[PDB]
Amino acid sequence: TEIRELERSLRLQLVLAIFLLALLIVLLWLLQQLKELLRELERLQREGSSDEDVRELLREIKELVENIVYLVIIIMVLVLVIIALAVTQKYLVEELKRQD
Amino acid sequence: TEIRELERSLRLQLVLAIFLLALLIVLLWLLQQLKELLRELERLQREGSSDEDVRELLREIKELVENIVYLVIIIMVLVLVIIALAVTQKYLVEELKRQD
Repeated sequence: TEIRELERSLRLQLVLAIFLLALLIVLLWLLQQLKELLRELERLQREGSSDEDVRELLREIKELVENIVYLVIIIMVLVLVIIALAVTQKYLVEELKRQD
Repeated sequence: TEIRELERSLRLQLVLAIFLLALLIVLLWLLQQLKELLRELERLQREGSSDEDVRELLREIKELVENIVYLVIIIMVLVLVIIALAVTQKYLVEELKRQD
């Protein structure tokens, strides 16, 4: 009856899996922000703008990619939390099926 | 005893969660490929290379971001599969706890 524990564990994974999905939607938003800036970067090069104009925009793009990478690493860590909960549940079910 | 089903469902989530983690590692590899190309893009602008040189590289960067986005969408769909398995398991445990 104690293996209550599976429900609680499942309550966590479902909320945390939803948190991943939200983080992935943020990640798409950030990737869509690259599409915008890279199309502007093209336009500056098409226009023949200055090295300062292009460099400024390119510095902004580099920052954005670093933010994207940090978000991705956070997502990977959260996935490892979700994997750890999956393993927990598998073991709980294994010990549960060991009963007559 | 049939709720066998939880173990099988958990077998799927654990393998699929590991597939997410692998996909996220690929996603990092692709984001690291942006860091390389954007640093080269800076160098071309620093050198004062031609519009063709920069445009070529920038076209490659745009393709890469589209590949990154498609991978992310695939990951989101796989997460929704994992969420659907989590919900399945929660319902199985709910019907299981409804016994005396």
